[PDB]
Amino acid sequence: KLCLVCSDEASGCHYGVLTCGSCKVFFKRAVEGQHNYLCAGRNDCIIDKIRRKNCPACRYRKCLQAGMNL
Amino acid sequence: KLCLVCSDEASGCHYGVLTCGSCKVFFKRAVEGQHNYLCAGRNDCIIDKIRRKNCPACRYRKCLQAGMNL
DNA sequence: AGGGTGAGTCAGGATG
DNA sequence: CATCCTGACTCACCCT
Ligand SMILES: [Zn+2]
Ligand SMILES: [Zn+2]
Ligand SMILES: [Zn+2]
Ligand SMILES: [Zn+2]
Repeated sequence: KLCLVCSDEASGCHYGVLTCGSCKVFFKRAVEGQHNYLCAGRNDCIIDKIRRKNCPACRYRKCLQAGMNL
Repeated sequence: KLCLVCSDEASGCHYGVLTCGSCKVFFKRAVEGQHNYLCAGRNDCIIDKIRRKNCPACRYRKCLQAGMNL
C-alpha cells in the first residue's frame, strides 16, 4: 500500500485516492487555504517522502491529477 | 466502560451518552426513520448484548431514558 | 499526528 | 429469490 502522490506508506483511500496521512491533510489545507504555490523548477518535480516538502505546487498538482477531491 | 443501554462494552460518548457502537447506530436509525415499534412483552424487555435485538421498542426507550439525542 | 465522534457502506442473518 | 434489521469497517471533520 503506497501513497499514489508521494509513495510513502498509504493509510487508506482519502478524498477518493490511496494516500498517506500527510498528503491527506496537505490536500485539504491546499484546497481550502489561501496559498501562493509556485514551482522553482519546471512544474515536474519529484514528489517523495522527503522531497514533497520542497514543492507544494507540484505536490498539489499531483494530488489533483491522481483524482483527489473534497 | 459499559454501554448505558445494553451493558456491552462502551466505545465512547455517542449522542450525549456512554454507549457501544451498535446502540449508537441503532438510535440514529430510530430517530430519523420511523420508530413505530411494538413491544411483544410488557415494555420492560431485558436489553443486554444477547437480547438487544429482540425488542427495538424497549431498546429505543432505554436510549431515550439514558438521554440520547441528536 | 492522533484521538474522539459522526456518518456511509457492506455483508450476513432472520424473515417472508 | 427479495426485503429488513444489525453491527463491523472505513473515512469524514474537529480539536489537541
Ligand atoms: Zn503521500
Ligand atoms: Zn515543482
Ligand atoms: Zn449498547
Ligand atoms: Zn419490549
